[PDB]
Amino acid sequence: KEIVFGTTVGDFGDMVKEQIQPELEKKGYTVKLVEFTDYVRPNLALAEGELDINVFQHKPYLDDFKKEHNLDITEVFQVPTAPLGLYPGKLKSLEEVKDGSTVSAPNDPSNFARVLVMLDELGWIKLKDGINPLTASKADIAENLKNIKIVELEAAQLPRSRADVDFAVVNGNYAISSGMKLTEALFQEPSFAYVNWSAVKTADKDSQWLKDVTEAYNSDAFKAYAHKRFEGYKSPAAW
Ligand code: MET
Repeated sequence: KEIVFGTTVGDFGDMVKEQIQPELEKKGYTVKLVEFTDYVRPNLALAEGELDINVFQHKPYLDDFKKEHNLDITEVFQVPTAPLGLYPGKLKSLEEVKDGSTVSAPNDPSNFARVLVMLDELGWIKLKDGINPLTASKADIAENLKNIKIVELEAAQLPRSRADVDFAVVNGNYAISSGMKLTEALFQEPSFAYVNWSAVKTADKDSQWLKDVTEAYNSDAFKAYAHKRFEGYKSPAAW
């Protein structure tokens, strides 16, 4: 049986090629990997049938996308994830913020919400009490304490937005594939609500191949591999 994986390019793809694929092949499976540079296509390819499983998103994004596009897909298990971080842009230290400082952020809703929550924790802005952090939007800002100019861009353009803004909040997969290091972040999201999940069409939730893939991502072997290959990543809660 052939298992077709869809992942964003870089780390999640490497997990498959370097570790998961060889493990599944020892069980007779032929594995195919399709890598994407964007966040939009994977879930569509999954629902269409082109992919049997994808690994590139967190639950809030999945939930948002599924609803918006009415797709019968669901999460299965979590994977080691590169954490979200606020990195040095033109300014190199949090201490250097000032009135009007610019901060770049991804512009899709589920990820943008994360930037606002991070700015609230830094005390740069103040979010209204009782709002859903998962859906925080500009309308949820009670006071822009430091008059921060939040610059929004397509998620993939964040690493290089650093040349044009004081600070840049970059998604981990893009930070890593752009030559950035997690240790370079000035502040990292403390939350664990965004550790990424693999997704599949609901129809395959109980399949045998998915059971094999699932244990391949949770064996001691994988855990050892992950510990040395992806230092600094947030681990699946189940671990
Ligand atoms: C498509 S949702 C964003 C996924 C990305 N790997 C992150 O954890 O920030």
